[PDB]
This record gives sequence, structure tokens and C-alpha cells, in this order.
Amino acid sequence: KHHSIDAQLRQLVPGKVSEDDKLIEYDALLVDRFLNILQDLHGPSLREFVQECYEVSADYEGKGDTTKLGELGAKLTGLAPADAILVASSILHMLNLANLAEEVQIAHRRRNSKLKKGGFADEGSATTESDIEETLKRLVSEVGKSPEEVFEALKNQTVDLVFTAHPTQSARRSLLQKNARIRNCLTQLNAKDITDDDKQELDEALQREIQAAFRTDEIRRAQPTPQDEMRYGMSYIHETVWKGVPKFLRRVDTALKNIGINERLPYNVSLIRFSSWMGGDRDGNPRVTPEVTRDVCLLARMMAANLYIDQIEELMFELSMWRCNDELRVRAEELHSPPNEPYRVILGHVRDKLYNTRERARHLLASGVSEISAESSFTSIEEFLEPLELCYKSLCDCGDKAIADGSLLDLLRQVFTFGLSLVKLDIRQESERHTDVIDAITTHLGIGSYREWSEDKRQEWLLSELRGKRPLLPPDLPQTEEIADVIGAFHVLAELPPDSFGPYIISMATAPSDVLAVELLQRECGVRQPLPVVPLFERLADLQSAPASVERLFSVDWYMDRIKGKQQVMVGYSDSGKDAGRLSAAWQLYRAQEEMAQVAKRYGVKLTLFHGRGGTVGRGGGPTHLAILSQPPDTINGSIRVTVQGEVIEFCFGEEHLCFQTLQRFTAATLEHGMHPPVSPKPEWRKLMDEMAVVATEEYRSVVVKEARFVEYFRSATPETEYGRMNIGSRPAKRRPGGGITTLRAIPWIFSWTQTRFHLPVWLGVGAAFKFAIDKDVRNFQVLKEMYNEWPFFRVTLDLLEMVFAKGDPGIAGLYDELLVAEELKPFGKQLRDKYVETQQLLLQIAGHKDILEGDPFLKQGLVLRNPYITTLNVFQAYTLKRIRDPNFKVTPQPPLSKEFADENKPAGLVKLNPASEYPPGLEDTLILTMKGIAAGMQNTG
Amino acid sequence: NVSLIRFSSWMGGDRDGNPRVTPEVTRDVCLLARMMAANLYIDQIEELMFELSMWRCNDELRVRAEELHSSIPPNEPYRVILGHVRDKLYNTRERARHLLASGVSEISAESSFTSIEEFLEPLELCYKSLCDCGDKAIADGSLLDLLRQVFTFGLSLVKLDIRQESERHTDVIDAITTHLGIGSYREWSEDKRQEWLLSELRGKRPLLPPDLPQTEEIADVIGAFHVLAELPPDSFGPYIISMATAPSDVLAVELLQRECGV
Amino acid sequence: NVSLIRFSSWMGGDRDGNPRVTPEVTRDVCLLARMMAANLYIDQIEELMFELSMWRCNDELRVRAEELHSSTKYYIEFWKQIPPNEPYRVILGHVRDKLYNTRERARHLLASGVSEISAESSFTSIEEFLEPLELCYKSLCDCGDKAIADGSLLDLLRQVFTFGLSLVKLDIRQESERHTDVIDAITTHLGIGSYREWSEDKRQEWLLSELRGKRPLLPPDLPQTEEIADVIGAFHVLAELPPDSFGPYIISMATAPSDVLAVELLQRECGV
Repeated sequence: KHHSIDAQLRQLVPGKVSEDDKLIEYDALLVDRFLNILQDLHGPSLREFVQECYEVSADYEGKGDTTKLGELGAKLTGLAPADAILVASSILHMLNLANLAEEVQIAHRRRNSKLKKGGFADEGSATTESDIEETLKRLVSEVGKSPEEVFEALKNQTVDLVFTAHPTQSARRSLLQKNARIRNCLTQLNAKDITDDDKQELDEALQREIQAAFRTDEIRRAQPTPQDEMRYGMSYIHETVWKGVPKFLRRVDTALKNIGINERLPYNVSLIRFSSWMGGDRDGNPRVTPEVTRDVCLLARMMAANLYIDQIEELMFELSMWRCNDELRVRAEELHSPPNEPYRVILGHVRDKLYNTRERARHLLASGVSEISAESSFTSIEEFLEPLELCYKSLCDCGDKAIADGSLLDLLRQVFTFGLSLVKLDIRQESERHTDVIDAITTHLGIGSYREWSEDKRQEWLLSELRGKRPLLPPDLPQTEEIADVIGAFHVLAELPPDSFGPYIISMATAPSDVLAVELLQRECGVRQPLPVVPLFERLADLQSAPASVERLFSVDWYMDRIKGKQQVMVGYSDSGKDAGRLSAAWQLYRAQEEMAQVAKRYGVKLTLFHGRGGTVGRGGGPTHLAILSQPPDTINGSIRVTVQGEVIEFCFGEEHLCFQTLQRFTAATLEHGMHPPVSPKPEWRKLMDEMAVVATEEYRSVVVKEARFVEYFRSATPETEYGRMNIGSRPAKRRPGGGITTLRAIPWIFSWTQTRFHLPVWLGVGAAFKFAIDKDVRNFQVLKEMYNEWPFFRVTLDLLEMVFAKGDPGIAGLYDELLVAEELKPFGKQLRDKYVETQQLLLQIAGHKDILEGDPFLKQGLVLRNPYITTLNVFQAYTLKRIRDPNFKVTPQPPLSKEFADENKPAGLVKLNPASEYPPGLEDTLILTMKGIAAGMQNTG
Repeated sequence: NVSLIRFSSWMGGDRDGNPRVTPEVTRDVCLLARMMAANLYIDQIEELMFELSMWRCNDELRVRAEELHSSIPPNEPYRVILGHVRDKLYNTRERARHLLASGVSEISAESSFTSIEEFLEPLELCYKSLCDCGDKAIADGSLLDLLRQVFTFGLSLVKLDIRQESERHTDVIDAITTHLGIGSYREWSEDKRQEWLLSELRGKRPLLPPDLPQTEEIADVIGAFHVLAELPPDSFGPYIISMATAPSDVLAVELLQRECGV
Repeated sequence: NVSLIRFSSWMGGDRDGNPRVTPEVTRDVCLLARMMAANLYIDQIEELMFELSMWRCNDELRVRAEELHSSTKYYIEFWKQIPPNEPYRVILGHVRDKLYNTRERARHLLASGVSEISAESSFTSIEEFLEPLELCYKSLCDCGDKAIADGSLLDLLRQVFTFGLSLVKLDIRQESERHTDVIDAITTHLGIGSYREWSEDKRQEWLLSELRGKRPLLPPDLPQTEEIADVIGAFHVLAELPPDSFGPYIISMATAPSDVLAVELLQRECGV
């Protein structure tokens, strides 16, 4: 081929969105270079085919035929298995390149204050939100709080970001580094004062990096063990966050000086923390064994030690001073047991104790045992801090605090942020697995069946045991495999250091018994320092009952003694939305938070909420700013935890500057809310929300639960069946086979509908609710409009729906139907699509927008440039599903299209992603590729 | 295989009215015993290697001997297998050395002899191979001596008797009963004691609280049982109750043994 | 393979009017150079390991990679065993371990004069070091990835052909009369006469009679002053170190062809 992809992108976007907008030129730059590398490696006919694919798909977005995708499907059908994998591979790489360009454009975009319109709506986009200094200034200047009050608030604030597995692709450090080199070359190529020779060489470097990324095929490395999954998960901490935290904390120092506070934020401030679910969450995942949990704790300790060893070595090089404390001098010469460099000999000792600490962990991991003594290593953060604080005090004593406030201060901030394990591990298990244990205990003792007892009979008995001083768990207790897994986990918790763990989380929590049950089990299995117990209220019924549950827990003397004035509660968004639709789930959650908070205030407990997957707070790219500000008043008060989904971890943390802005907005929003809460809801707002909720729930359950043919439609129109059967997703897709959607799990629910571009779980029920309110009273349309403009809760909830509609396409969802759904159920499909378009139309009306995402052109531009690649994979997926499912459906087989090489074990190559494949060679790898790429393009939805 | 004569000892085991015999002393003396035993076996095996110079051997011995080649001379099969036994004996000894010095050993239990039966398998293999080849006369010499030594001394030379006073147990159980609000086992008649003790021994539910307030003496009693629980069974003989009076003194120790995890 | 630019050193080699610069000082700077060389290479190899994650390679590289999977713990990066489907990483990890041995051997020779770390475990010549690197270069090109080869791997190859295994080559310098002092000591000891008093032509005629002859000259019994022993000892140090470590032998205050041929004889008669 000859011509560039520039033209087909221009016709997708209505112009430049800012006058430093070079995104389309970036996209064209990288993919034009990719296609040339593709042509030189595999021949012009292959490169021409891939580019034609892209053009058909880009043109469909320009105006949605559907006729053109079917003939695209016709050509992709009948490619040989090797050519299908190569095409799918190339389109995925192009999509990755587009995302890299977008990161570069966001990172170096010149701030433009003229875009701000004032008010809370500005905090929904990165282009208009307020940095840490602007929010500090607003607090002192508009809210009227003292700089001293702001300084004190920051000192008592902690934001805790919780990392979770990616649903389709791990990221190794190697590739993150290949990503950074592609980004760096693109930035440097666009410098103003560029020489021709530098440009020629930077061009050759860019082509080189793109080809290296294309010939590693990280795409086709077959899904890793849970330990590897955790190791690759830490890559972003290694590559951006580790150096990011000290950089941002230094900007906080800058900001408070700029409001009159002339001292730095003390280095012992846990302003930001990081936690992990990888190796800890075992809810419905038996691959996560007690040994896996021990393994990830030891791995974390190794990686920490390595990062510290290198920081300390760079620090030794810098601190060549000779003037020092008396106390530092006595210790320096003690360790001489070059001497004129006292900071160097202290830090060299720390480095060796760090090597011991890492080797000890490596041995415990390999052998279960290590003769390397705990004496020889660092066993506490206190023992690690002592030498570093000695050096800080010494350098200040001799008048060089300026030096100490360089990288030594950075290192101290890193120790108080990451500790010795980088992240703390959350443990999670479902409530009935605990009931199974206790029921085995009660019947073995002949006490009865805890399963059959009332909720209050349970409470009465468990409180009798907890107040009692006599053990309970028999050592000869007959255990099943599941019961042994729960007991074994607790034994692993007992054997490991307390600072390795965060909370123990109870999935499907319903009643105070679920919490007290694990308190008992923790003690009875020998956890001498118990973990805090955290309920996860998922269903609507449980959210309704949640404030009562926690009030009865707070009414118990024993429990108040144990929790010492602090309680954590986790709330689920996608969980609750799967129960009774999103809109009702959102409103029930707001109220549950509201009521839990005053229950908490009444008993004098500090309540912390942990926001699970699917939350508006989870949109870490920018909208999280407004989403946090929109939380009910007095719900945060300096302490909050948020799930960082894998599908957005690259967008938030892949790039140095974006990592900075992600950390910044979480800390700013959280700080401001505690001193500047949102408007309290009006009565007519509540009343309308209440009535809308019943209509939305009834509409959601009428289609999802009460319609017999729904499940059969679901497994035809989506790749849900193949997602499960294939080698992706790590987990069993549902709890028991064949109980409908009830036993299906949140991730497959959202994943399967997002792949088809339909997004049913996010919006269903909302159209009925809006229509019901408009029809009930003509004045209700104006009150919903006012709610969207005046009530942050209502704005962020529909802003999410708008974004997911921007990511949807009824034509493509209909193509899945046309190909894969039985004739008798196609009318049901088009009725769901009728609900889709009716919901979108009224959502736009209430927001006052003419077309989707009017008012966020930046987000609109970023999404639309992905669709050419996503749509290509959508057509590929649909036709691959029909041939997978229908054994003698074919069309014309085509002669091979790519060129290279008689070297290669061609058959073994079609099957990299799952060599034990039970599907015909090439189909499983082609379907996984479409799934990976569609997931990469869609990122966060519901 | 006839244990016609055996040896035991009270040194490091008998603690009746002797507080310097602590749980750690008992752990030390059993580990020392295992080191001495290994040394005496290494010397016996080495002199036996010198002796067993012949090349004729069993089918079963021969493929074992050449298996161990894939790891001096090959044409001496009994020397190859006995050299392997010497190697593990060195491992046994060093592992005990490490457990004595640091409480834990990176020298794996598989690298060593953990049983008397594992140690006897190679030796009985030679005995059967010598006799199979018409060399029983040779087998009934030094090798027979060593087998009789294994069946007499084991891997600890002597087994360790444990001994402790009647009322030091009663003190522990009275601390348990008082703490749970049961009453005072100390004031109960012998019959009341028996009926309660069998209540607990027939029961399936644990008893000893982890938070139980212990005096130094009660802690010493509990700590001794924990050491017994952590060491191999073949290192010990009996638990002896001094000043024993009634069946409750016995059943009380049986309860405490179980409740401390032996 | 073009050494368009090279670097040399006088530090530890120039002893002209500088008795602080002893034979053992020369031995020491040569070993230090080899240590830092090894350290710079270990870092370059490690970051090259991070980059070369490809799985396609030629047949020769694959059989070699397979071999080295038949035998990585005391490093920070790549402490875990390296999978065989990452061939360039397997080869380069072996290169790193031979470089570690290279460095440790030099550290031991410096501390104790001897090292139980074999020369076989190490890189003793730059040709032995170049073979694994060029194997990766041609495999990368064999499989159509010359563009990748011409990245950091090409940088590393140019560094090997620029710096070698000693970073810099050492120039030795010493003044000409210190050599005449040596030769006069042995002409007098053997009863031949006094090389100092001979004219330039008599010196030449005699030096070349010895240079063309096949019989050794320097007695081990020779009465040496401290200055004479220093010149002799320097030559012995040259004889016991690898040739790649040195550049030229420079004669200060040179005046006549005798000054050159005298050092050529002393070089041979001290066993270089």
C-alpha cells in the first residue's frame, strides 16, 4: 500500500478540540510506521488487507450502514488460521499504539483555564479540574477555612488505592518499558528546535521500538499462574508509582507554602497507600490457595527490598559529606568494627541488612525455611527507619537540612507509604463458606446445626463463645476440601507478620452474624493479631438492612472492644446493579451510606467505605474528582479506599505525568469533600428517586429474571459461553451451573455484554424509570433537568451512563443477533435494542445535550478514535463465534496471504494461547485475541 | 530385630523438684543424643565399607548400586550403597547440629534419616544380597553386629524418660477450671475428678485457653508438653508421675498431653 | 568491528622520573580496569536482557540456548530461572554470569595474587566475549529483525570493539638511561665490558648480535640496585599480564637507535 491512515481519522472527529491537539497526527504517525513494518515483514497483500479492514470499520463509524461490516465479515471468513491470527494481532497492536498516543497527548496538553465554567461540573474532566493548589486556595478563600485547618486535615488523611487483576491481559515490566520508549520518541520527534539528523535518528528509533513490540507477542503468552499474575501486577508500582509518590508529596509541600504554611508535610504522613487483591481474594476462586497467599506475601517483600536497595545505593553516592552528629559519629565508627564518609557507612549497613531481608524471603519461598536470622534482617518498619532518621537528624543538626530535604526525604516518604511489603494484601471469602465451617463444628460437638439457627440464635451463641474463655475448634474435626481451604487460609494468616495484611472481607454479607462468625474463626485458628473484619453488602436487600446490621454490631460490648472505634464497610456497584439494575442500586447505596454514617456518628466510630468495582469513583482518569465530591456529606472524613480496576490501570498509571494527576485528584477531592460537602438533596428529589427506583427494578427484573427465554438469548448473543470454556479470565464464571443469572458473577455479566457493544447491565431499567417520571407529572421533566444540573450525585450517575452509551453500538449488537441468535428469539433482541435507543434519547434530554457526550469533546474524541480497531474485532468475533458453534458453516477458503518462512512450526504456532486446545486450531486463539482487544478498547464500563 | 536389651536415661528428662531441667534442656539433650548416635554409626559404617569388598551381589542390590552412580570404584556394590548411607548420616548429624544452634535447619529431612526403618532398608538389602550369593557367613559378621546395634540403640542411643510431680499437674488443671468458671479441680474429691476428666477425654472439644494466666511453674509444665509435641516420638520413653496416688493423676496427664498437642 | 575511536591511559604506566609508580602499581591498575569494564558490561547486558524478549531465533542460537538450560539468584533483576522460549535472554544471562566471574577473578587476583575462579569460567579474550553477542546479532538478522539488532545490540558491539575488556590500554614509559644502566650491569657482570662506554655503533653491533642470537643473556644471579630491579621488575609484570592490556613502551629522552633496540632486548630477556 501507499496511502496514510490520516484521512480516515479526520472524518471521525469534528475538528481540533484544543489548538495544541495533535492526537490524529500522533495516531497516524505510529500506525503508518506499524503498517510499513508489517509490509516489510509479511508482504504487501497482508498489509493491504489489514489497512482495508481498518478503512471499512472507520467508514462504518462515519455513518452506520451495517451492510459494510457483513462484507468485511465475508472477507475475514475463509482466511487461513495463520492469517486470521496475524490480522487480529495487528489490529490489536494498532489499538495499543492509539492508546499510547492518547496518553502522550493528555500528558503534555497545555492547561487552558478559559475552559472552566465555575462550579462542580468543572471537576468531571481532567481538562477543567482543579489541581492541589487551586483546591487549597478555594478552601481558604471561598470556604473560609484556616491554612492551619487545611494542614491538619491533610495530616489526618489517607487515600488507599486497591489493585485488582486485569480480566484479559497481564503487563510485564519489559513491555511497559517498550511502551515508554515509544512515547518518548513521539514526544521528542515533536520538539520545536529539532535538527534533521536528530529527527532522522529518532524516526529510526521509533520504527525499531514498534517492531520490537510486535515481535515479542506479549498478546500470545498463555495466561499465567496466580503468583506470576501478582508479579506482573506490581509492574506499574515499579515503573511509575514508586517514584511518583515522592514527586507528588513534594508538590503538596509546594501548595501549602503557597497558602502561608511554611513547613513541609511531615514525612510520617500516610497520605497515600496501596493494597492488593491478587493472591488474597478467593471468593469463588479455588485456584487461590493458602500457599498462594503465603507466596504473594513473600514475593511482595522481595520486590520491596530490591527497590530499597537501589534507592539506598543512589543515596550513598549522593551523601558524601563528612560533617555529622555526635550520635552518627559514634555509630559510624562502631560499624567500622572509607571512614571519613559517615552517611555512606551507615547506609551501606542498611543495604546489607536489606540483602539479608530479601534472601530470607527468597529462601522461605523456595524451601519453607531459612537459616538467615531475623536478627540479620529488617523485621519491622521501626527498625528500618532508625538509621534513616539518624541521618536526617544529623544533617539538619549540622545545618544542611536543605540536603536532607532532597532524596533522603523522598526515601523516608517512600518508607511511610510502601513499608516493607509495597502493598498490603486484602483477604476476601464469601459468607456461606464460613457458615459451612461453623456448622461442621456445631454438629461434630453435638451442639446442633448452626446452619438451621435463626439470625439471633446465631448471634446469641457466637457471643456466648466470644465472651467465653474456652476454645472450640477440634483438632480432629472432619473437614471437606472447602472447609480445609478456609481453615488453612486462617492458619497462613496466623503465621505471617501482621503488616502484610489489610482487612478480611466477607462477600455476600447479610447480617451481623457473618462478621462475628469470622471473628470467632480468626481466634479459634490462632490469629494472635486479628485482621479487621469488613462486610460486603452486594444485594439491594442487604444494602437496605446494612445500617441496622452495623448498629447491632456497635451495640455489642465485645465488638466495640475489638474494633477500638474504627469500622470499614465495602460496597459494590456492579454487584448491586446486577441485582436490580444500576439506577436503583445507585440510589439505595447513597441512602445506605447516609444512614450508616449517622449510626456510626452516634456510637462514636470512624466509618471507612471501600468502593468496589463499577463505581463512578473508579473512573480514575478524571471523573473520579467529581464522583468523590458527590458522596453523601460526612461519609469520608479523611479516610477512603477505592478499587483500581485493571482495565484502567494503564490509563491512570502508565505514564509519569498521568500517574501524578491520578494521585493528585484522589487527594484533592477527598480533602475538599470533608470541608465542603455537596448540596443536601431536596425532598422532591428524594421522592422522585424513590419512585424511579421501583420502576427501574421492576423493569430490570422483568427482562433479566422473569423472562424464561432470557438466558438462552444471553448465551447466543454474547461470547459468555466461550469466555468460560476458554483459557482467559482465571475464575469459574458462576457459582453453580444453571441457576440463571442469579448464580452468574459480576465480571462475566459485564464482560459479556460489553464485548458485543450492547452494555445491557449498565442502562437497563433507566428508560422505564425516566419515562414513568415524565408521564406521572409534566413538571417532573423540569425537576430531573434541575437535578442533573444541581445535584452532584445525579450528575455523576448519568455521566457514567452517557459515557457507556458513547462506547455502544446497536448496529454491531444487532450483527451478533443476525449471526448467532435463533430465528424465534430475534424479535426479543430488537425489543431490547428499542429499550436501548429509548433510554439513550431520554438520557440526552434530561442532560440537555443534543448528541452523546456534548460538553466533553475531549473524552468523545479519545473514544471515537478507538472504534475503527474495536469494530474490526467485533466483526471478527461474531463470525468466529458462528464457525466455532456451527460445525459445517463455511464460506470460500482463501489462499494464504502472509509470506514469510519455512523455518516455523506452523501448527504449534496457531495455538500459543492454549496448547491443550479442544477447539479447531486457530479459532480459540482468534477468539481470545478479539476478546483481549475489545476489552483493551472498551476499558471501564459498568 | 530382637530388642533383647535397651537403654534409657533420666538426664534432661526428670524434672521432679529440679527447676533447672527446663523445656529447652529437654530439647537440647535429645538433639545431642541424635548427633552422638550418627557419629558412632558413621564410624561403624566406614569400617564396614573397608570390610565388604566383594563384587557378587543381588539383582536388587546391583540396580540400586548403579542407580546411585548417577549422582569410589563401581565394582564394589556394597561400598557404593554404604557410602550413600554414610552421606545421609552426615546430613542427619548436621541437621541436628543446626536445630540445636538456631532452632531450624535448611538441611532437608529427605536429605537425612528420619526413621529407623529408612535407615534399615539399605542395610537389610546388603544382608539379603550377601546371603542370596551364598555369603551368609560374611553377613553374620560385622553387618549383623551393626543391625543388632540399630535394633538396640536406634537413632538416639537412649530413649528419654520424662518425670514430673503429681501436684504440678493438679496446679495446671485447677488454673484451667478456675479460669473458665468451672470450679476448683483442687478441691474436688477423687471421684468428682475422675468423672470430670473422663467427661473431657470422651468429649470432642478443646479445653486449654490460649489466654490462660500461667505462673512460672504452670508455664514450665505446659512448655514441657509443647517440646514433647515438637520432637520425634522415638526419642522418648514414658511420662512418669511422681507421688502418684489415684487414677486421676494418670488421666490428668493424658488430658494435658492431648490438650497441648502431642 | 571498526575501532574508529580508542582510549589509552598513562596513569600507572608512566614511571619516567616517578618511582612512586612500581611494578605492582602497574599490575593493580590493569586489574582495576578489568573490574570496572566488567561492571559496565554487566549493566548493559542486563538492560539488553530486558529488551530482547523475542522468541524467534535461528537454529544455531536455539541449540545453544537449549544447551545452557542444562546447567541466577544473587542478582536483583532476573533472579528467577529464565524460560527457554526467551532464547536471547538465556544466552545473555550466561554472558552475565561469565562477566561476574570475570570481575570476581580480577578482585581475587588483586587481593591475594591468586584466584580459584577458573579462567575457563571467565572471559579471557575479547573474541571469546564477542561470540555470544555476534550469535544474537546474526540470529536477529536471520529472522528479519536486523532493525532490532541495529539498536542497543549494535551499541554494545561497538562498545566491545572500542573499549575491550580493559576500558583503556595502558602506555608504559621510562627514560632511556635507566635501560642503559641495566645493560651495563649485565655486560660488566658477564665480563664482556661496559655498555655505557661503548659508542653508538658498538652498542648497535652488540645489541643485534644478541638479538639475532639464540642464547639467553640476563642472569638470575645479577646484582641489582633498586632502580635496576625496578626496570627488570616492570618487564616481568608486563610478561605476566594479558597483551590486550597494554599499548606501547615509550622511551623518554630518546636520542639514538640504541635506545630502541635496548628495550627490545630487555623485553625478550625478561620473558615478554
